[PDB]
Amino acid sequence: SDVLTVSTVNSQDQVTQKPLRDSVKQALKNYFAQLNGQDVNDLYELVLAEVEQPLLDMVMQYTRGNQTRAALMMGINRGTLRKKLKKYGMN
Amino acid sequence: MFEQRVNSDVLTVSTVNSQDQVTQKPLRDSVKQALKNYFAQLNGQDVNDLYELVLAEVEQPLLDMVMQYTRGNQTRAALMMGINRGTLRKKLKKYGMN
DNA sequence: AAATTTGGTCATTTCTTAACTAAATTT
DNA sequence: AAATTTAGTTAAGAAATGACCAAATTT
Repeated sequence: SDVLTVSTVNSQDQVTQKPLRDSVKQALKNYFAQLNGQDVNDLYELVLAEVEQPLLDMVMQYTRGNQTRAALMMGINRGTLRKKLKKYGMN
Repeated sequence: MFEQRVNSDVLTVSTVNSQDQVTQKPLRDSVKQALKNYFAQLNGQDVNDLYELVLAEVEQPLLDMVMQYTRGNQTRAALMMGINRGTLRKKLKKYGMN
């Protein structure tokens, strides 16, 4: 049912799959703890940068550098994909 | 002075290591693993939406966790997320968060 | 009873897009 | 040498934005 997931180990050394979203939650839950109450700023543009980069990396690995195929595979116009690569200096 | 915290470490999930020692790793890495695993299952099946797919998995939690923080306050949420109040509303409607 | 937030339109921008190139590159 | 990819242009369609406001609410 659930396609984007990550392996997790438990007390009894049983590896078991968990939805990526569950990690994203934890990641923040922690981030908020760290902050006492220091107003947050561009949390979106932060999380994006944190997700886009792994994603771009992987499809530009799975398509072995093929931007034309990479774009197709993600559903975004090639030119957009170029903009993002440029945006993290992945070109 | 203050020690450096690289953007990688600003958002982190905890993991057990080789020596059964708990430690934070960047969120990036969870995202990598999730795709590395997602491809492995794919086996030549073709993909088209992978961005939206990823985005939807990530946005839900963010909206979710921010709205708990601001205790339902949209004006606050959208401000600390750094987006328009109107789009935050749009996204929230999209993910059935009402 | 003030102050804030919600919800909702509206105009301007800014971003994404397909549709086309000619060049470089893979096949 | 033909087919595919790249690195661009364009235009035009879509998404995001701040600025409003009137109502609902929270202080």
